[PDB]
Amino acid sequence: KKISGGSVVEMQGDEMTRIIWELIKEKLIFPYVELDLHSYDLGIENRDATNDQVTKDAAEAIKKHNVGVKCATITPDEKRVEEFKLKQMWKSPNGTIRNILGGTVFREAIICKNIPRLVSGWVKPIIIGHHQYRATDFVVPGPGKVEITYTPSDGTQKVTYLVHNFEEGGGVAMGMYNQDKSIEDFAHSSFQMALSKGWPLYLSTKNTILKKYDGRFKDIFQEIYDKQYKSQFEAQKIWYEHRLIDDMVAQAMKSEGGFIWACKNSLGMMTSVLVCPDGKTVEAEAAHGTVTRHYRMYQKGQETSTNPIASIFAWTRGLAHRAKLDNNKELAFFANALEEVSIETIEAGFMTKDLAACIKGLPNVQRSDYLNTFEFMDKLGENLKIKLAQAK
Amino acid sequence: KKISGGSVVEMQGDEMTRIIWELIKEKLIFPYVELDLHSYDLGIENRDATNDQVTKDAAEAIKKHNVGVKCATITPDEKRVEEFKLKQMWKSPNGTIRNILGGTVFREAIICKNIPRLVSGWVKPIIIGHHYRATDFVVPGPGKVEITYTPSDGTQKVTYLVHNFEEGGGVAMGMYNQDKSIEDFAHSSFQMALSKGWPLYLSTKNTILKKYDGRFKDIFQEIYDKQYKSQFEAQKIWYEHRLIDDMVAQAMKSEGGFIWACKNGDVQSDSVAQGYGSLGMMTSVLVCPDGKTVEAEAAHGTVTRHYRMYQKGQETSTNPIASIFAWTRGLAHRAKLDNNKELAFFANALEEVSIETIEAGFMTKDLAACIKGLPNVQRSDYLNTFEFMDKLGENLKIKLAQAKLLE
Ligand SMILES: NC(=O)c1ccc[n+]([C@@H]2O[C@H](COP(=O)([O-])OP(=O)(O)OC[C@H]3O[C@@H](n4cnc5c(N)ncnc54)[C@H](OP(=O)(O)O)[C@@H]3O)[C@@H](O)[C@H]2O)c1
Ligand SMILES: NC(=O)c1ccc[n+]([C@@H]2O[C@H](COP(=O)([O-])OP(=O)(O)OC[C@H]3O[C@@H](n4cnc5c(N)ncnc54)[C@H](OP(=O)(O)O)[C@@H]3O)[C@@H](O)[C@H]2O)c1
Ligand SMILES: N#Cc1ccnc(N2C(=O)CC[C@H]2C(=O)N(c2cncc(F)c2)[C@H](C(=O)NC2CC(F)(F)C2)c2ccccc2Cl)c1
Repeated sequence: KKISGGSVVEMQGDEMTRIIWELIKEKLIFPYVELDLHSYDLGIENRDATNDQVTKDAAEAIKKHNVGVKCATITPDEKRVEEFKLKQMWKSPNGTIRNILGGTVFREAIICKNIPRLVSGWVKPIIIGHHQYRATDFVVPGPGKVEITYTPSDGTQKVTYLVHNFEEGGGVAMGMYNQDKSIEDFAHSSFQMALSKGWPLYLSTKNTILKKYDGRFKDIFQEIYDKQYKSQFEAQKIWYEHRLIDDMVAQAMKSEGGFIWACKNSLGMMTSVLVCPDGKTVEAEAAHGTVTRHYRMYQKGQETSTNPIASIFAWTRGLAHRAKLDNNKELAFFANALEEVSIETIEAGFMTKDLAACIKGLPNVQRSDYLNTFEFMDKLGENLKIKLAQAK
Repeated sequence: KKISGGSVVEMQGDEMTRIIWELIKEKLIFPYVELDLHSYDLGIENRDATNDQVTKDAAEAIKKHNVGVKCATITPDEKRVEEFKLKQMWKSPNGTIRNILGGTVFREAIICKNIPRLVSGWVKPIIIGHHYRATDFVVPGPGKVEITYTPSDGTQKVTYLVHNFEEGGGVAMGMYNQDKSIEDFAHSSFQMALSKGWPLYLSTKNTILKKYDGRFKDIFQEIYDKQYKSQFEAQKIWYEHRLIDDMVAQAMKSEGGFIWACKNGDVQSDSVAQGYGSLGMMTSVLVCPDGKTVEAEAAHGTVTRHYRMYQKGQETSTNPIASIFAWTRGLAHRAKLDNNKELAFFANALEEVSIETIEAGFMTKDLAACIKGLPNVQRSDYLNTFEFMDKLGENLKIKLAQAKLLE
């Protein structure tokens, strides 16, 4: 009798990540959880064959089922169009899914204490959140004034601001905007993420330079905090504070981690989760590529050692949310247990070649210092079997 | 006999940096180089007594003599206005000098093998450059925001819709860039790449901002193909445009040794500036588009905290590296302008002595803290401000004796 997992939208991907993704399901997920699985093949050949229809259907399935877990995919370039003889240079599946779903992206680096970090003092993870893409830019052919005007719907408080009077020559100009609703959705997603993980939240802004534009972000976060989150933040002993981007960077340099950083906006050790405005829909993926170099080694029968942590944490993050929506304690436990096993295995000295190279330096790595992809996956599977057995 | 260094504009500054600036001149520069020195005292008291006229004169002297070396100065605020009983809250000397000369600021680290950096694989520094002007306002309620271009030659006005706020309000802004500022940014970046002998990359988001960022990519490309391609090829270096996301990822896997000209989006640019263990290991060079005018300084402040201890007679341990490198990078540019081989060698030797002294285990407290962690540093792990300067002086004497073997 396995854990009833419920409805999960799964997206298969490309190259080396496609193989590790199958290994994750076969050795870590399917032996313990049964799912009403909505599988979508986002491999480049299948996106080409279906005229990218499979991507739009996967995005539609995440809207309906609320939980998506996605494998890394190829975003075609000129070189990829010739390799697969593609009909078109298809847009990024991540971009297509992101535009259909909307929300805030939270990036979380997975911390293993024996694996070096950018800043050595980082002991707890840092979560970066961000909601520009709709700016109106143009070329200014020569001298003349560029003005930006606001005309209210009634007509009454109309204002015209001089952006610049070009005099010596031309250049470029652009108008940018941010709707209140977008700032409020980002603020709510950030406060909720901070309470879910139990860490303080910091919003970074440049309000000393953009007093009006960034000033509105700061005020909206401060108002939303004082109105509906400070009582829950005080209860869990966490806080919200604004920081100037230059100040925030210096504070992160002297920090030990353990916070959410909201911005106005080893590689296999980071996840990206899209949290939709409805507070119910989530899409989790590994924040890395398809590992082409390792895939070429695999195609030549050579032994590979590819870090699967980010892809495992896409599964655990998705299953953790699926368990929270359904109130499934068994699933919530399984998701947390797989994350613990993944970190415990690496911290105990069992890791892939790339992690061993971070520690020793590539020229110093011996075969005995690491496990190949299959050996690491089997080591995790043995530790997971033990962790789950000692729970029942 | 001393080297004849030629014309240098020097600007004296404030607090701790003023103290070590004098030790550098006394112990490292003056015993070896004779200069036609144009010195301007940018001390806070002198700027107040001259009504900031010294700052404007220093900037005009840099324009005339092409080489400026600046000590850190106090940018006044309310506490400074009280402390010094200032007449006005004088503007930043760097802001006044930058406005007069123009140019792009390049920040470069000083690498030491035994001193940790953001990315361990970095062996050569990464030089990042940046060449307010934005018009932002709140949109209080529903309505239309439009941006308009009215040609001064009387031709038809062009209007672009920014956004129809159908419900509620928000914020909006207008930004601009002149073609001449973009051209100046490209010239300075190409000239900096050629001076250092490293490849140059321009990072934009031209995929999203097709006309705004595309103008940067296109101007850089056209200036490269017309007046820098052969000079770059002749040094085994090149210019390449890169999307900001590709660029931040290449810099994370590279060993350093490249110029990164970024149009901006400076979260990553700040992490590189503050990612070499200490503020004492970073220099900030203003490079003018003429390829002749330069102004170098430490990319840090006057070190007020250390200065208060100095006033009390307490021992201090202030890092002079960035201040030494403002002098050496200034002297290196002076040497290249005059084809002074003797001066070019001296500036090179002084940089190598500084790096070697630290690499041999002799350093200030901030560098010892980078190695052992601040709680674990003990007095015996470092040298005080004077001891380190005396050790650099001793080592410089030894290096110059070894160099006489070339002749
Ligand atoms: N998330 C996405 O769907 C996404 C985002 C961007 C790009 N892409 C696509 O990915 C394709 C291929 O990108 P890429 O080959 O540069 O892949 P990548 O995953 O970004 O990795 C580049 C290199 O870094 C190392 N590495 C990265 N992740 C690793 C991991 N998990 N475990 C071990 N080593 C890892 C490997 O080198 P070593 O052997 O030296 O360790 C690898 O060759 C592109 O065509 C692009 O369109 C996908
Ligand atoms: N370019 C310029 O002229 C410039 C730029 C910035 C600031 N300033 C001015 O400098 C004054 C003081 O500013 P600030 O204290 O905020 O910044 P700062 O002088 O850069 O000092 C901040 C801290 O950084 C460390 N530090 C910086 N340079 C160091 C060095 N050479 N050796 C050792 N440690 C060093 C010290 O850390 P610990 O305290 O931990 O020892 C120091 O207290 C202000 O009046 C400001 O306006 C001038
Ligand atoms: N807006 C915004 C915003 C805010 C914060 N982080 C980002 N980021 C990205 O866009 C991806 C990487 C990441 C980032 O810039 N960094 C970072 C990374 N991990 C964890 C953090 F808390 C930050 C920096 C970083 O990676 N610097 C290196 C890349 C480089 F610029 F070449 C040097 C970095 C490194 C070390 C100390 C502080 C900093 Cl901010 C964007």
